[PDB]
Amino acid sequence: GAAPAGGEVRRVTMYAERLAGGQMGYGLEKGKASIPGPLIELNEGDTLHVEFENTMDVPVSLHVHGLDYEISSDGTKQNKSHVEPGGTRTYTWRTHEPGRRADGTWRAGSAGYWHYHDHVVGTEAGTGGIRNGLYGPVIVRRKGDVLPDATHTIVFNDMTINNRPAHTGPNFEATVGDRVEIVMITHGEYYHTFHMHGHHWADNRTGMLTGPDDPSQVIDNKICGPADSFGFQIIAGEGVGAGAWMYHCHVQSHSDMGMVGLFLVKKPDGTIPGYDP
Amino acid sequence: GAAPAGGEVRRVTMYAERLAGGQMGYGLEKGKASIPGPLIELNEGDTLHVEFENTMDVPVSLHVHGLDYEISSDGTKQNKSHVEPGGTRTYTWRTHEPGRRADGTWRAGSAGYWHYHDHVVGTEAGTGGIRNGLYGPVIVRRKGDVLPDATHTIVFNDMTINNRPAHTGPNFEATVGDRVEIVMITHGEYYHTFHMHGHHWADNRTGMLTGPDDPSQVIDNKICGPADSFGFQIIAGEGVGAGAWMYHCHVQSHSDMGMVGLFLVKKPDGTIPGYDP
Amino acid sequence: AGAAPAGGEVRRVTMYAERLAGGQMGYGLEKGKASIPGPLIELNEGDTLHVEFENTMDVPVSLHVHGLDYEISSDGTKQNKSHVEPGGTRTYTWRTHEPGRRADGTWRAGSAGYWHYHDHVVGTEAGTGGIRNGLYGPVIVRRKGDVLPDATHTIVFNDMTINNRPAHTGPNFEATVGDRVEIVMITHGEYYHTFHMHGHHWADNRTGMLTGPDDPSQVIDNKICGPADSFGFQIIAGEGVGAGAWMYHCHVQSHSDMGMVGLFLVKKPDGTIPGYDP
Ligand SMILES: [Cu+2]
Ligand SMILES: [Cu+2]
Ligand SMILES: [Cu+2]
Ligand SMILES: [Cu+2]
Ligand SMILES: [Cu+2]
Ligand SMILES: [Cu+2]
Ligand SMILES: [Cu+2]
Ligand SMILES: [Cu+2]
Ligand SMILES: [Cu+2]
Ligand SMILES: [Cu+2]
Ligand SMILES: [Cu+2]
Ligand SMILES: [Cu+2]
Repeated sequence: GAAPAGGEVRRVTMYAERLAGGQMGYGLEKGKASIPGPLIELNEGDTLHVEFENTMDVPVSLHVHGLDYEISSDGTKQNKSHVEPGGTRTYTWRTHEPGRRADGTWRAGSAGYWHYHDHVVGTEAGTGGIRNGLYGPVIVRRKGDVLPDATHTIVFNDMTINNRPAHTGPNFEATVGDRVEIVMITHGEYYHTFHMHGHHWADNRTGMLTGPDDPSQVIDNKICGPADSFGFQIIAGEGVGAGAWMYHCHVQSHSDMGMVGLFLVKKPDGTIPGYDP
Repeated sequence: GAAPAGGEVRRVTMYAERLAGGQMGYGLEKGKASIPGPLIELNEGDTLHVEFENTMDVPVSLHVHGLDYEISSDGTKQNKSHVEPGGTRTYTWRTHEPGRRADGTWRAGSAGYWHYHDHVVGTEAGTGGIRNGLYGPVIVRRKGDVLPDATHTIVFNDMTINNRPAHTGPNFEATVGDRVEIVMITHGEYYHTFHMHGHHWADNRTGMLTGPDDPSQVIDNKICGPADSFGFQIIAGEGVGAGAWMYHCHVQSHSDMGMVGLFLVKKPDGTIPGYDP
Repeated sequence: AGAAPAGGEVRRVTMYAERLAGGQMGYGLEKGKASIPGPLIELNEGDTLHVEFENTMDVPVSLHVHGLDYEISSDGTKQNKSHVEPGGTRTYTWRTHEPGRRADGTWRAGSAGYWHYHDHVVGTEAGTGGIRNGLYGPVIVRRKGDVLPDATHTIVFNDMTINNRPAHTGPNFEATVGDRVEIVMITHGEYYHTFHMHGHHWADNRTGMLTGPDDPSQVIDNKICGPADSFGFQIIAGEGVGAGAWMYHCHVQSHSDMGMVGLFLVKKPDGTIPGYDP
């Protein structure tokens, strides 16, 4: 199962809302904001019009990485493209396919693992908004990219995973053989290293080698810093079997302070050998 | 147009000089030192003889990354390849084309985005010299590489850009459609993440995909540490239009403290929409 | 030195965890010969390795590997009850596989790469104390046809140390001009680092050398790394640069200043190293 060629013009509503404990999040439905924000998926060539509403009492913005946007959708104070309290704005994201330019150079397409976040809450860099939870994933697919059975987003935000209390995962479940996609985003002040037990991926656009000629390093550990994003697909349990497979930041004190979760890979009967919570 | 094949013997004079406020810099002519130092450009195969003079009252050196040099041009005190106050020395850098070794393996060429810096001021690692401004860019081009309309060098040195006071850019100007080359160098104590608004590049040698078979990740954000260097070319405003396009370190406190500048992309008439200083 | 053959052998080795002087701990293949870093394990894709492991210490220890195939019983974690109690024995099994085309039409990557093993239970359930103490080592998995080196050297940036050594004590490595030298670079602990070698450069890809004229990988001499990262490469000693005492170091300025530096001593065939004067 593979992504089709893109070129659809899509529309969605998005809201920025306050959540419990001083947090803030994005959502597609009023009153249902989440941290991380909703996953937005596009095929190269698609256009997305985000009909955005700020329900909070502070100005907020939406800034996206990687995609094509004009200055009016930059989402910064510099370009007066933030949204006043209670205000509305349509942010527009475009994407393009790769292709040969007339001068013979190759223009890269938009495809990749990307993300969106606030750029105006607290500081002109969005330090408050990002700390509070205003971030989410974007995936742009190229025609023919393999589609996963499930997608999970892991954000290292300062010393938290997904703004959760320490030592609370999140955990993600799969069955042996599932094609599982991970989107990995980092935000805030610190560098991290992301590691998965029992699984590995290629350090390239899709996380999978294109074939026998792709020299990309195969890895299970990767250094990342604020606003980095990457992603990959794995076959759950491939060559290793079912089990509670931990993922964690590998900076030692970060793991000791709770930047750890479980990739729970189940047998067909739904059980997980050796896992006794 | 495009870079030709190299193989010329080139020469330049270089001086290390004190600048205002305890700073130090390299320059090609006496009294003309700059931070960053002068851009050196070579084609693979070229040899460069750097006729160097230390005009300061403390020893200094010149050490280069990536290029070929004999141990006598290492630029360290350990083999006495530094330059005493008032002294002169010729440092020689060579470069080579790619090609197959007699052992059957492929030898990479010298081409890339590189840099030179001091190795003896303050400590035998050059900590004081680098802090003071003794660093600059070197580009080595491969035959057939596309040539840019302009080149700009951005150095994250500790918590400054190009040793400038916080919140002073620098800014760079272009017109929509210009082919703009960025050289990005990091120095000092801290990791950083370089981000550009409105533009992106391939994480490979040139910043441009070689064609449809290149699997390199396309990015707009990249983690870097002391002495890392990379570069890329972008088409100014491609798919996004004119405007003041922010670049910054994405480590949140670094952006907030002033590691931010503007890529000012003008319409053909010279105006920048939505921008007034 | 030739090229790696196709794998598929079942191999066995004894490994011991032992205390070393000064609160340290290391792995070894023979009792009383533990080292930091631990012994280099080399496998060809398809090989299986049974590590007959014995913990000779008075505290629990484990063995956890990156990159290779292992079942949950060889995870080497307390949460999977695959640690080794004091005085205990356990067989840890690592498997490896070749690349190939899957049933779903996609390409499955092989196990080949520069990997590493380390403790996961000493001090904390992340192995923080064991890693600090020295319980880490390299493991290389080769693909059929990979070029073999004349020598392999392992450089571990563990916190503010290289290979747990006292500051300003190297290590140094020797080669002759033209030798094919393999470096395995591992990082552990709390800090990011940047590894730099004077006079030498490599491709930022699986093997450290470009596969040919179509490989677009960046060529570098400086690389940022963080805890549990591993990479490796092969260089031709002195290629285009000649003999000399070629420094390698972390390029984070305070780290170099505190002594995270060593020497790659490249000699001419007659043994000379121009200008070397320690
Ligand atoms: Cu920004
Ligand atoms: Cu972390
Ligand atoms: Cu692991
Ligand atoms: Cu951003
Ligand atoms: Cu150095
Ligand atoms: Cu920074
Ligand atoms: Cu941005
Ligand atoms: Cu350097
Ligand atoms: Cu672990
Ligand atoms: Cu370091
Ligand atoms: Cu150097
Ligand atoms: Cu690990």
